[PDB]
This record gives sequence, structure tokens and C-alpha cells, in this order.
Amino acid sequence: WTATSGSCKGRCFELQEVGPPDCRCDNLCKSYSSCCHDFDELCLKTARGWECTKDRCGEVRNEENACHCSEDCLSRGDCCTNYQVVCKGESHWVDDDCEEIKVPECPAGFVRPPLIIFSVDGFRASYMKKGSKVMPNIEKLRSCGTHAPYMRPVYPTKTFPNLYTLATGLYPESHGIVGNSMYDPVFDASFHLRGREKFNHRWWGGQPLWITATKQGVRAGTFFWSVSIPHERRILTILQWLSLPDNERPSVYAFYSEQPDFSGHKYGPFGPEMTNPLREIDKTVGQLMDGLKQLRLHRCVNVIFVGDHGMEDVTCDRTEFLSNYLTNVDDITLVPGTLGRIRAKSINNSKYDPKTIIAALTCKKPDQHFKPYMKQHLPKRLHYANNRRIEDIHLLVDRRWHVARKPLDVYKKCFFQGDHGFDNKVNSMQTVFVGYGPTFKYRTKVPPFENIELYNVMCDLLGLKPAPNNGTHGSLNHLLRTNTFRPTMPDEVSRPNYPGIMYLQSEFDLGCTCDDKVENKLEELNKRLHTKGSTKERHLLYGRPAVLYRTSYDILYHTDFESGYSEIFLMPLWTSYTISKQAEVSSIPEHLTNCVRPDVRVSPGFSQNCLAYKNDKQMSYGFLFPPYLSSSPEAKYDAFLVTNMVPMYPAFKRVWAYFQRVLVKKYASERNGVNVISGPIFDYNYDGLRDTEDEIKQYVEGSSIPVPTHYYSIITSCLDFTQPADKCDGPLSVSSFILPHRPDNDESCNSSEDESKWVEELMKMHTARVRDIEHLTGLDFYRKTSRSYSEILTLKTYLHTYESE
Ligand SMILES: *[C@@H]1O[C@H](CO)[C@@H](O[C@@H]2O[C@H](CO)[C@@H](O[C@@H]3O[C@H](CO[C@H]4O[C@H](CO)[C@@H](O)[C@H](O[C@H]5O[C@H](CO)[C@@H](O)[C@H](O)[C@@H]5O[C@H]5O[C@H](CO)[C@@H](O)[C@H](O)[C@@H]5O)[C@@H]4O)[C@@H](O)[C@H](O[C@H]4O[C@H](CO)[C@@H](O)[C@H](O)[C@@H]4O[C@H]4O[C@H](CO)[C@@H](O)[C@H](O)[C@@H]4O)[C@@H]3O)[C@H](O)[C@H]2NC(C)=O)[C@H](O)[C@H]1NC(C)=O
Ligand SMILES: NS(=O)(=O)CCCC(=O)N1CCN(c2ccc3ncn(CC(=O)NCc4ccc(Cl)c(Cl)c4)c(=O)c3c2)CC1
Ligand SMILES: [Ca+2]
Ligand SMILES: [Ca+2]
Ligand code: NA
Ligand code: NA
Ligand SMILES: [Zn+2]
Repeated sequence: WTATSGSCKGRCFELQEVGPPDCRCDNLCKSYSSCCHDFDELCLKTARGWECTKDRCGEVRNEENACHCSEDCLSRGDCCTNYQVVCKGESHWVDDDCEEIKVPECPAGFVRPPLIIFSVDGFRASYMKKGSKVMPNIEKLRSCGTHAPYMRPVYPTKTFPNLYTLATGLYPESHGIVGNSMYDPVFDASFHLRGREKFNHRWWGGQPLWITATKQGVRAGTFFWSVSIPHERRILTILQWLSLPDNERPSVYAFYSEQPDFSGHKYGPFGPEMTNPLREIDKTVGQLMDGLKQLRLHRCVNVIFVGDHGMEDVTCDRTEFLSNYLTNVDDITLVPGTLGRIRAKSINNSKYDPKTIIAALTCKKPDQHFKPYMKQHLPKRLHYANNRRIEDIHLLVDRRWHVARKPLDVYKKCFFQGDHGFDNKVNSMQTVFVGYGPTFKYRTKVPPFENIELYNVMCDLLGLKPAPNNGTHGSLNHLLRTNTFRPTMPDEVSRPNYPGIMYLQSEFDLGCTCDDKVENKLEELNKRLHTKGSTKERHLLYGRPAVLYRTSYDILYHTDFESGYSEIFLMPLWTSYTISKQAEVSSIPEHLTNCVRPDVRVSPGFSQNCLAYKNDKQMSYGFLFPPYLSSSPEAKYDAFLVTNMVPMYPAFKRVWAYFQRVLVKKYASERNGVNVISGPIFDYNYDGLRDTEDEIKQYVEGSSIPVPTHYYSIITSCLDFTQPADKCDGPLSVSSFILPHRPDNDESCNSSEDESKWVEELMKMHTARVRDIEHLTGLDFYRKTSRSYSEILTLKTYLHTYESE
């Protein structure tokens, strides 16, 4: 109950919300149906529109008008945004030449440059170029400030998950807003875009920027807006707040536009109807910039122009129906559209079974336009599993398509021609980033980056300490003129042992055999040098990885590769080797096909054993450094050391063997040499973080050998490919992957075909950032390079997406 009988007189757009049952006058009161009786009359004035005209100049103030052109409006802070242009001979901001803002030029009483975040829903990255002729204000921000060619949203590429990620720096699985619609089984409650449940703070985790600011004594209200407040009134309200007295004025402001998303759903991303919404958003930016220029703030404020996601062509005819696959379609609840989430309709139905649902949805139709996954099997780059609100069964829907439960869902709901939500690497889902102001660089283009990084930069812009988040603080330092965050490398926690030869062959009883008993002072000292690290500068190009947790491990050197061998997990944490452009691929010789060799540097008690693999009828093994890439027939023996072996399902070995035999050499040819670091990952609780030993759910039968959930590789070369990977003078180039270690290839519908037709496609889907691997392994890479630490942080956040232009 609201006592709407109170009044908004002197309170319009108050920043402190008042508590029930008292009526409200803040920018959210409409959403709650709680505005005072006179809020429209007092706070939503519209008389005479939003622009000054010649006849209004020097008018006698009339408090009914939406905005003012009287002589007193500048001191009242409530002129129409074009007042100085119409009445005082001034130019529009867009018509002024751009001039570098080398220092903030702020009025007295300003303690720091304010930050204004201007968020545009559904603003596809390519609009910046394709729409540039009709968006002169935005084009001036972009060209004069700092811009990326695109910014990558989080998955799912929906509004609320992305706007809340922008505000918190967190993945949706950690902030909790994991879709526009959600069921939380603990709350037993549902969240929707429409309605009031979403007002309850229990859904919204993390610490959004307005709260971070407020806790540290920087004034900031929430970034939400009631939809019925027109954009022109939102801009005027921002300009009015900026005219508050020093002690009352916020330092951070947010404008939100429901366009171009609204029209894009109706018309498609490039519908001819889309020009007008882009014009209208540009006009709104022009109002803000003109208004700042009136207030002498246009060379003081930092402005961020940022989108939440793009928009793809999607029509009702491109819908897959689960009723065409499942017999039991009435026993499931589907969250539908550009992604699918499936759970049981009734928790009382114990004949519901996810295994049979996944199987009924896997590769059933030749052109199938969605792929089912248990959430833990989704690509790790999506970071979309560790939340009870994310259903165990997920459908990744092809771009341009929808999934629905039954046909009647789609016509008892063609209306729409655009939609979004798909995989966040999809080109149509990319969105925009421009930063303009004293703290941003001048006329600077930066590489594409992810939106999870922006919270830290906004904290830097405001002098705030960010709450713990998923950005990598410092990775966007190259966007900023000043206020950079100079991170230090994390301290290594465990130092390695460097074992020498300490065991005789007969001390091992591993059940392994190798035909290696076939026998020189020149080449004995040489092999001894290799075991002491003489080739290490060739194969470990960027220093050894640092181990950032407590563990027991050994560094093992070899002619062709170096590894960090874990005495706890009985296998390497990492294996590093360089393959030059000139490297030759060879076979595993016949007599060495089943060869595994005890490593006389490592105790039998800390080694794997062949008998475990013989006995585990499900599990085979592979090697981290590939025998195919040995430098000589004699060095090849090192590749069959028990310390280079890792457990692999036979179905996974098809993938791994093709990567090692064919693709590494292909990359070395294309990139002019590559350095490869490969290793296992254990993430049985799917939290994106390294498992401790007591979290391992599966071992090689009858042994303490843990089975990885994934295998990674990080593939590094010189950005200037005229220089070989091992003699690189400048910046680096990287691609990485985190492949799921699965006992079938049900994910790859074409797996019955030769690996050349499906394996690289699998790998591309499971592309990763080095930072993703760092979280999953507790390792810190690139510790010894000639590059600045911020540049290396940017390199660790890079994702190779395999999308075209
Ligand atoms: C992305 O960045 C984020 C932010 O840095 C990373 O997430 C952090 O990761 C930590 C590890 O997973 C996690 O630390 C845990 O915090 C527990 C206290 O949690 C509360 O307090 C914090 C701080 O204010 C708060 O942010 C939390 O918010 C979560 O929960 C609420 C709902 O309750 C949500 O609204 C919110 O969205 C968020 O949910 C997310 O995180 C939780 C886990 O906290 C998930 O369950 C959700 O699905 C969702 O993803 C909380 O309100 C603390 O209790 C933990 O301590 C346990 O483990 C330690 C290890 O040191 C052990 O020593 C302790 O004994 C303890 O164990 C006991 O509890 C166990 C569980 O019941 C039990 O089994 C044992 O037997 C013991 O009794 C732990 O320290 C931190 O909370 C999150 N923060 C956030 C915001 O998500 C994220 O990892 C990054 N991602 C990647 C890929 O890098
Ligand atoms: N973690 S915490 O404890 O600090 C709690 C944080 C959440 C919170 O403060 N509330 C309290 C206020 N609630 C609320 C009330 C009225 C509303 N009226 C309109 N709209 C539409 C809109 O603004 N869309 C654009 C939009 C802009 C920014 C973003 Cl980030 C997002 Cl996602 C969407 C709303 O979303 C809306 C929301 C949400 C929960
Ligand atoms: Ca949106
Ligand atoms: Ca884990
Ligand atoms: Na076996
Ligand atoms: Na298959
Ligand atoms: Zn939308």
C-alpha cells in the first residue's frame, strides 16, 4: 500500500528513495506504481517540447514548461539543451572540431571528472560503421575518443545478464542474473522481465558499481530507469543532477536506451525501419553533449557509450520444436528462444531422466539447428554452469534460429524479425564500446575486449577499489591516458624440485614394457646436458609457469620438452615445447607402439602404472609432448616416459592424436614456429576453478590416477610472423583451447568421418583465453617476457574466435 497523497514538490527525481508507505518521486517510482499523486504534473513536464526556438529566447520563466529559455535557466540548471545554440549564438558540440583533452577542464568544486555511462540496448557493433552517416554525434565520440571495433558480451547475450555484468564485472553464473527469465529452486520463486519479483535484491549478487561507489564515499544512484520516462527527460534529469551543489552532486550517472533493441526485434538488425531509431539515439547523444557544453563540462566528464548485445535475423519459421524429438514433451519445462534450458515439469516425477532427453536430442536430424549439452559440457569460455538457476540441460541454438517446445507456443504466443541470446562469440551478437573524455586516450583504437573488464576501468575512472570480479585488472590499461592500474605479478607459492637420477630400473614394478634395450662419450655428455636443462631456453620461451597454490612438483627437462610434474596428481601440470616452422613430423615406430618407460628421476610411488590402464577397460592413455614431433629417433624415447603419460578415453584420443600429429605442425607452418604448453584440467564441480584432490570424482580403475575433465593447450608465436616464435623481439600472438575430455564424440555429429572433417571444428568451439586456463589450473603463465605486464594481461584475456570480418 502506497499513501500516494504525499507530494513531489521540490523532490522531483530525488536521489534517496523514500520508504513505504510514503510516496516516491525518484526515477523508479513508476516501476513500483508508487509515485506521489502530483509526480506527472511536477516532474514529467512536457509543455512546449524539448527545444528552444528564436521566439522563446529571453522569455519570462514559466515553470510549466518542459525546459527553459529564460535568461535565468543557466543558473537554474534547467535550460533546454539547445538553449545556448539558439539564443546565444553557440555551436552544437558535434559541429566543433575535435581537440585533444589533455587534462580535465572542470568547474570549481568538481573533485574528480564525473563518469556518464550511456547504455544502448541491442546496439550491434557493425552499426558504428553501417550507420555512421546518420549518427554524427556518436561518430564524433568514436573518432575523437577511444574505441574498440567491437566489444564481446557475456553469454547468454540477453539484456539483463549483460547490463548487470557491465555493472559488476561478474559472469552471470556468479552475479545470478543468468537469463531474462529464471527459476531458483531454493527460493522456489521465478524472476521475469515483467513484474515485481525482479525488484527483490535476493536475485542480484555481486556488488554493482553504484554500491561500490557509495561505500567508498563517491555518490551514485542505481542505473535503472522507468520505461515511461521519455529520453529527453532522462537527459534533462542528468543535467539537473550535475548542477547540484558539490556535497549533493553524484559522481556517476547512467542513461539507458531501450533502442535500437526495440525496433530491431520488429524489423531485423538492418531493416530499413532501423535508420530512424539510430538517428533518434544520435540526437539524444547530441542533447547530452550540448547540455554538457552549456554546463562547461564537455571537457571534464568521461562518457562511455556502450551496448549490451547485438541483434541477429530470426523469424518464426526458423524454429526447431522439441515435440519433433521427444515422446515425453509434456514432462519437461523449457525456457525457450535463442537458447534452451530444460528441467522436469514436476519434481514428483521419478521417471524423468536427463540421459534419455539428451540422447533423444543428439544429432537426430541432418540439419539440426541446436545442440544439447549437460551444462558442465558447455565450452568453458561461456562460464555458464555454476549456478542453481542454470538448468542441467542446455541447448545451444544456431544463430538465426529458435527452439520451442511445441508449434502452438509460436503462434499462440510471424511478428518478429530480430533476436539475440546466442553464443557470445557470434559476430551478430557483438556490441559497441567508445570512451571519450580526459581520462580516455585521444583518437585511439583498441582491440576488441570483453564486457566483464569494464567494471574495473569504471572503478579506475572514479578512483574506487573494485569489488572482487572476473575482469583482469590492468588488461584495459591501454584505453586510459591516466589512472592506470599497475598490477604486480602474483607470487609463486610452490617452488619446484629439480630431481636427478635417483632410482634404478628394477625398483619399478609398473607393468610397463618398452623395446628400448638397444645401446658413446660424445653423445652421452650431450644427453646429460639435455636432462639438466641445456635446451630449456628453446622450449620454455616465457619462463616457467608459476604454481599459485601449495603442492609438490618436479621440473623435468628433456631434449624436446620441459614439464612441471605433479607428485600429487601423478602427471604434469604443464608440458612446454617449441616446434619451429622447419620441424618434421614422424611416426611412432612399430617396436615402440606400446612403449612406456619408467622415469628414473621420479619414485615408483609417485608414478602412474600401465597395469591400471590394462585393467580399466574404458580408459586408455596419451602423451602430453607428442612422440610425432620428436627431434631425432633417439630423443623420441623421452616422449614415452611414464611422466609424460596422461589418461585418455579412446574417443578423446582420436581428437588429441589429430591435434598432435597434424594440427601443431600446421600451426608452426602458418605462424612461423609455435611454442605449445599443454596439460590436464580438473573441474568436477564446474566452477571454472582448479579442483583440489578431494574434489576428483573419477580415477583410472583401481588406482590413484585422477581423470582430467579437460585438456588445454596454449599456442604462442610472434605477432610479427616474419620472426620465428623462438626469436621474437616484440608482441606475442596466442590461441588456446580447453577441450572436454569425453568418453564419446556425441558432440561432433560428423565424428564417424575422418578427423580432418570435424576435429578442428570441435577445437574452435572450445577456444579459450589463457586467463580461463589460469583459473582452471592455478598456474600463472608468461612470467618472463620482454613485454610490459599490462600488455601480457591483455594477451592473457585474448580469445581467438574464428569468426570472419
Ligand atoms: C568470478 O569472480 C567471482 C568473485 O570473485 C568469483 O566468485 C567468488 O568465488 C569464491 C569461490 O567459489 C567464493 O568464495 C566463497 O564464498 C562463501 C561466502 O559467500 C558469500 O559471501 C560473498 C562475499 O560477500 C558473496 O559474494 C557470496 O555471493 C554468492 O551467493 C549468493 C547467494 O547465496 C548470490 O546472490 C551471489 O550471486 C553469489 O553466488 C555465486 O557464488 C556462490 C558461492 O559463494 C555459488 O554457490 C553461486 O552458484 C554463484 O556462483 C555469498 O553471499 C564462503 O562461504 C566460501 O567458503 C567455503 O569454502 C572455503 C574455501 O576457502 C572453505 O575453507 C570454507 O570452509 C567454506 O566451506 C564451507 O561451506 C561449504 C559450502 O556450503 C561446505 O561444503 C563446507 O563443508 C564448509 O562448511 C567461499 O569462500 C565467492 O563467494 C564468490 N563470489 C561471488 C560474488 O560469486 C568467481 O570464482 C570468479 N569466476 C572465475 C571463473 O574465476
Ligand atoms: N546487488 S544489490 O543488493 O546491490 C541489488 C541490485 C539490484 C537492485 O538494486 N534492484 C532494485 C531495483 N530493481 C528494479 C526496480 C525498478 C526497475 N524499473 C525499470 N527497470 C528496467 C531497466 O532499468 N532496464 C535497464 C537496466 C539498467 C541497468 C541494469 Cl544493471 C539493468 Cl540489469 C537493466 C528495471 O530493471 C528495474 C529494476 C532491480 C533490483
Ligand atoms: Ca538488451
Ligand atoms: Ca573446480
Ligand atoms: Na584400458
Ligand atoms: Na559423433
Ligand atoms: Zn532484445
